[PDB]
Amino acid sequence: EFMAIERTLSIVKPDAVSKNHIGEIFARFEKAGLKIVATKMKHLSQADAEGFYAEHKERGFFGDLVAFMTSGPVVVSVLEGENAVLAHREILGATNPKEAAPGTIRADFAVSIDENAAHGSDSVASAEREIAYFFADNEI
Amino acid sequence: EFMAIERTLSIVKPDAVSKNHIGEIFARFEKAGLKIVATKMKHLSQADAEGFYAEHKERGFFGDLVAFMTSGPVVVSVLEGENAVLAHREILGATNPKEAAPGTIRADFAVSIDENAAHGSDSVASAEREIAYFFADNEI
Repeated sequence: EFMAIERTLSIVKPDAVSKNHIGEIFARFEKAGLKIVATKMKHLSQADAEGFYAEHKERGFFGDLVAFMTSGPVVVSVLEGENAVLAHREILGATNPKEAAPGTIRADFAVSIDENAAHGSDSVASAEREIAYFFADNEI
Repeated sequence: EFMAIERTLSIVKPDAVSKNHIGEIFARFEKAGLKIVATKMKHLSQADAEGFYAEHKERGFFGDLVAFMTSGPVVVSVLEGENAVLAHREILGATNPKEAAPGTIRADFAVSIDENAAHGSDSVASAEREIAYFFADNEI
């Protein structure tokens, strides 16, 4: 092979979970060569959401963020493949559905940046943190 | 509504998990009106498999069954919708891929009855048992 095989965290956010887009979104991962090496549907508690987005507790958007990310069940998943992080974010599209490319998850399943269907790790380093927060290594 | 809303257990068996058909299979559930109200990828231990298929421990096929169902990771999921049990089994098709209808999961993702891509509860009563074996009720 050619690119390092990486692991990245996926969260199908509550909007997309309530609109039954899990399989569809999953399929797009799989189609693009990413493998699902862990996954679980979870109802986040406030403490769950806060702890995960701890890095932004002092931020303006934090409160609304936490309320949304706990408004309904999410699916957290670990994807794995060559160049996983960057290639995940390419399937998702820009964080803002307005700015996102055609045929991306953010373009087809999300309307606003407040509720953008999916979370992807933006870095290998954060992917390591973000993955370790939701999954024991045994669980993968 | 018209039919009782039921809950049924889904296992994407290891063949289909290794061939990256989760999203695709999930999508077919969702498309057909079934909602995923719980799910997790799990590597079954022998004791896991045996305990779940306990009803057939004295059967000829049991050993091969257990070895397959523990040969790779599976996804266990709880589906919910009107007439969930019977409508699940309709999307899956006949347990035997040979006898299964076009456009069913067993037809498109499975070759033999030994490795038939997916498990579905065949009854409301078993669905209650099968669901309670893999999921705490909190978890749903």
